[PDB]
Amino acid sequence: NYNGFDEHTEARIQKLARTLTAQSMQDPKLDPNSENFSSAAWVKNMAHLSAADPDFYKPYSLGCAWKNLSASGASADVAYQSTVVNIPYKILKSGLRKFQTNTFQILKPMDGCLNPGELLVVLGRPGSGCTTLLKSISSNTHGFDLGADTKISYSGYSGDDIKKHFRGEVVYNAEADVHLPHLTVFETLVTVARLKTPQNRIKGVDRESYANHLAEVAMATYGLSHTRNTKVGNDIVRGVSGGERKRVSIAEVSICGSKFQCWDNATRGLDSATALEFIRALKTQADISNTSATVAIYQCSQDAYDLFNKVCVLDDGYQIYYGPADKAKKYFEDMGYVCPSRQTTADFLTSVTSPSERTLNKDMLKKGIHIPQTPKEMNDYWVKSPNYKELMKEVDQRLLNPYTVSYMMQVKYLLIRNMWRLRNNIGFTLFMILGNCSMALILGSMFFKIMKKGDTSTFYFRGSAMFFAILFNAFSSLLEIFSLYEARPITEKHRTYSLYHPSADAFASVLSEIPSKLIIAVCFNIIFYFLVDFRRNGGVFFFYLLINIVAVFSMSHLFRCVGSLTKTLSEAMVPASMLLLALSMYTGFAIPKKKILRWSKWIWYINPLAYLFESLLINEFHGIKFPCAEYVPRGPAYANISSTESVCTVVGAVPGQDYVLGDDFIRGTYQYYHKDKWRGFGIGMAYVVFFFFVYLFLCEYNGLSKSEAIFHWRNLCYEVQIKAETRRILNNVDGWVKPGTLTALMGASGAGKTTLLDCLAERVTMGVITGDILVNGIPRDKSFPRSIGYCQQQDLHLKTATVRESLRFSAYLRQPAEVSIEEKNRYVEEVIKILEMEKYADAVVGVAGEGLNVEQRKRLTIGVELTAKPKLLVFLDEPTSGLDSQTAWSICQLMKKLANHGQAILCTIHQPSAILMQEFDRLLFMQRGGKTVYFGDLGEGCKTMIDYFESHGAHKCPADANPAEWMLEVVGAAPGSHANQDYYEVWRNSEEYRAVQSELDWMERELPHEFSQSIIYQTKLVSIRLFQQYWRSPDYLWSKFILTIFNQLFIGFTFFKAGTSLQGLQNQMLAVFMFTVIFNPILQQYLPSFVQQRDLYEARERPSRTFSWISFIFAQIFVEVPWNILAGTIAYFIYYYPIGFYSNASAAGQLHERGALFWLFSCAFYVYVGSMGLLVISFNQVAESAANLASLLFTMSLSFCGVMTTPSAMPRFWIFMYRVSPLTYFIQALLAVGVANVDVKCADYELLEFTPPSGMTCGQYMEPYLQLAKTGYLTDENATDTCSFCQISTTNDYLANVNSFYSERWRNYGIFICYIAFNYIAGVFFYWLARVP
Repeated sequence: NYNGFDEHTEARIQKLARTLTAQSMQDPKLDPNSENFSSAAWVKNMAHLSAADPDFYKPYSLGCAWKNLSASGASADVAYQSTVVNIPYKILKSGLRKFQTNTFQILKPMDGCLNPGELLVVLGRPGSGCTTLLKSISSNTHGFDLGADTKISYSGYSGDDIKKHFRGEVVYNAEADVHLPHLTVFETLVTVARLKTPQNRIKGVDRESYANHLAEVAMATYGLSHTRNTKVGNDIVRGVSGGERKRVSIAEVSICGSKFQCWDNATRGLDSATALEFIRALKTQADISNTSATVAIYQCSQDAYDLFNKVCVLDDGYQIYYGPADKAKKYFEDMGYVCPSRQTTADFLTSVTSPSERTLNKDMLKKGIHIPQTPKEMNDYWVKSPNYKELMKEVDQRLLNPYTVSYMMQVKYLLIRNMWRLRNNIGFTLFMILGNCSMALILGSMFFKIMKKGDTSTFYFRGSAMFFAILFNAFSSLLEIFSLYEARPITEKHRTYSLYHPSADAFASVLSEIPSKLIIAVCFNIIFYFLVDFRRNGGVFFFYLLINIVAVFSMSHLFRCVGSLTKTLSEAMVPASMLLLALSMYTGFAIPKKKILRWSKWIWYINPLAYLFESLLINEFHGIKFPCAEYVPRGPAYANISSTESVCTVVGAVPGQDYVLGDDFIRGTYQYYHKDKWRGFGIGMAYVVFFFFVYLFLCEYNGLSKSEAIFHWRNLCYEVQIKAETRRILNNVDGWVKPGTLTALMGASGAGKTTLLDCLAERVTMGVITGDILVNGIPRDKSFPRSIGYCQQQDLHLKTATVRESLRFSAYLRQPAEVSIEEKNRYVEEVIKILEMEKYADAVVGVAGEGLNVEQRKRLTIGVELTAKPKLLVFLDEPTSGLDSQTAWSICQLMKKLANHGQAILCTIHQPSAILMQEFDRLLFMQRGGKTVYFGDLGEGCKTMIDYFESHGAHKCPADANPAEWMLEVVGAAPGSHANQDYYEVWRNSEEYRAVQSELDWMERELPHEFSQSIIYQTKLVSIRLFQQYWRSPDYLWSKFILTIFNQLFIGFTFFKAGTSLQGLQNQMLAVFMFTVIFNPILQQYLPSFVQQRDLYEARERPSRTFSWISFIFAQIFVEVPWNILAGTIAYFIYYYPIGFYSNASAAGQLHERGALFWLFSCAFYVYVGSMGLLVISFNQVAESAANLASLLFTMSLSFCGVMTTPSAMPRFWIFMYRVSPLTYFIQALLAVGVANVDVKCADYELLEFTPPSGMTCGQYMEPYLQLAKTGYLTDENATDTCSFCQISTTNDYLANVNSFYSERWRNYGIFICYIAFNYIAGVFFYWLARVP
């Protein structure tokens, strides 16, 4: 723990400075190695060194003065929920409003002044203008505006000045938690130290040594020298604890040299012991570096108050007082109020602003002197006060009169920072490397057999292999986007400091990743190029590798620009998906350049992958001769042939050749001419450089039912095994609760405050409880956990349901079944009134940022347990934890009211202020380890407990000390307590224990279907809720529908009426191939909803018995399907017709059946997508691991689909996979239903031509072949000089080669339905095994 620059820090700093001086070897008030050295002088001299550079105007120290400060904000107009149907009109009205006044006053006129070195604390209730004031005085005026009369002067330099020249000397920190988790503390501080050394004014020590020493000192001063090698961490990453983490921010901003500061919500979620240390460290900064700071805090302990110089009290956006810290209480007592005996000064100052907690001075009322009682009157009285007449003088007397290190080093140090990040989180990088190695080794094998021959039968596979290689190279980098969004908040923080250019951060992010790219592009490419058996020449292999490197760089730098514009990955999934489809579809292989329609050619002319693939193929085919495989006239009857009487079944063939010159094949099919070898590299570099610079530019510039059971427990014991076998956490605890009483349960950092609720509430999961808990003198049973409420300490609700819906849902599912839905509603009205929330019953629960504020959410969570008509206790857990004083008192009053009505309550409590304590009728206090110390009436003013403890030997209590902490100091439980005896034994022997035991003995003479609803009703209600939750989530549904209506329509139109030529049939097959790649975006969009609702269920709904898991999972299934079916129907309508399938359907006369079945497949595919996305998340904690697994399975299924490589060419092993994947059946059925039963039309360049033998027509020459094989047609039969031949007479002969059939469409449909069903069933089973206890 920390003591505020005690002798230890001085010793450590002297040691470090001695080390610095010794290492430098190549007045005595300053020298490490002399006598009477003083650390403060040394640290202050380093500070001045950092500040007073000869050629910098940076001021020595900044105060602040402000008179008539006035802030107003945009009007709070009415709002409404953004249902899926409302978001269009809402978008329209908002856009019109922005394209083409109404305001409100937030801060009424204020004055003030703050001097170098002082500390200012801005007190006030929530929503009283604290944040607005803090932002105003630091010139961060965004979201509002300052009135014209305002005037601010930072000790000489107007507000506009520091915006132009000294930003960095004025800081604002809404929160001190933003830190990059995976570095160590030293690695977090030393980089900032390096960035800030005045590089031109150090002598006799190298740059790095001075930076290391400055970081070491900056750790030592703020008591962090024991976390030198721990990760800073976050909520989910283990590291330094909360207080230490918040002190890291002060150390960082100390090195950064900010002279003025502001901290808005500084001490969130810090106990009284840690907030004090944080404030003390801030005081040390103000003491040493001569800064000045202002902190706005809630629950300011008296100890933390004594350190502050000045206090600013706010109310309803006014100013009540602003003067020295210790004179505030006297001024407020002279005002007319009286501070109760035990109330702390800060709580007193805050409470006076709340009508209910005040205590007027009766003497003044009796004599008839006006006492202000509303904030306006208080402001008037203050303005009339002499304190203001002094403050105006102290104001007027002040109001009457770029990056340290050059750009290259800003890049260098950030690059090293990124390398450290990688080294501390190396598992993420090895995942990528191993994944790409595995993908290469797998998808290479798939080609391993066919390629060996090298004949003209592998041309299509030589195309597909390049397709896979170029895609899996280009898109292997996108995993780096996560580390961009992770590091954006920290870069935004460091921008506020004049620390480094954002361009520098981006430039370092580009470079730091290069090693991973040039490891993957070597391993993957070597493996793949070896396996697929391309040309062995090294002089072409190196060019292939170069082209892949350029492709990966190009796409990496394009998607960095895409990820820069959008706020978060959730935003980027849609536009990134659309751009990915555009770039991967127009690569020049799915649709060859010859067949691209006019309206989309330009897309091919601006696609870098198109040119790179062109270069790859020109390289791979140019100037190499492939021997033939099969000539078009075949069979024994053709045993005699002249060279000119035969040709190859391939595009570029020439009659009389023993081979085909690959140059001619690429010319014939794709129109790539060998003179275009380097165009691809040239354009690739242009795109890389251009999009890199665009990336940099963008980053630079952008009534209640009574209780009836006297619940009591005796001899209760608790034991666990995890840390050690058979150790005891509750040791013979005993007590009771009587209806109509409010009992509290306090304990130290030791005793199980919580564990004694969970053992009682039957909510523990492990261990053994000994002894008996009794209800009416007989043990609890299976029915118990439905008769007790339990208000979690947290507040977690479905963010789309409104308060009345949240209440009524639980009312329905928890209350007994025999009450009609009419009565439960009047009971919900009872509950709404008794909690006094009738004004906002119809608000949206939302999240903390935009919705119900914390007090309202805690009122709600209590509401949800009353509405279940529990008959036994209503347990709570630390209801006041996290709440400021005023809302804590409000909740305490609510609990007292519920207790008065007749509802028993047993509530844990943590650090309650002295005023709250009186409200709890009883108490149960426990020591380190579950030993009970006290159990009895708390008495009036806590006298009864103080009497007991003082009677048995405890040191007396001060007349104004807080009892709730006094007793914590009486017996252990406090740092350095040293209790004078064991208070467990005194209780064991006391009279009170005898009375309690006698009562329980008399208590044992007092004695004289695990889910309320069925499964069907639970599923009905939960499904209705989940429907309301998809609805009211416009983002999900619309980013689903527009994504589909683009991807499908784009794919449909690019192949608009592809025809029925051989290339046409291949293009239609690929079109059915790109129909499916929409799997991943839709699955990833769907996943978060399930995660949200499952997290709510397993946390709150499961233990409380609200509904059974079966009903939850069936709600998921029964709701996700009706949306996917609609999406599939839309996709069918926009996809089936443009590409021309219906025209094929009419010819065969089967339009109705071939349309209905196609629609059924377009529905089944989306239902399958939903089911697969449910299965993969059934057994995963996180959405991202589920997305990873789903993408991997989809890639594996799609690669072996029999379309990228036909199953004949597949190696022997992988045949099994080609049979078990579902997409093979899907493609076989859909393509067949598309293009079956129609005649083929070979084009002008497809047709094979040659000469017939002399003295016979073409028909007679060819006819025997047209019997040895049973398909093909001749454009002419009476020709004599030459003929033209087309191997395929009907598409039903092409499909058979693709291994699809039109007679097997319904069977494939049946198998696909079977796969959907299996996915759902296995999802349910894996949920039952991986999550249900």
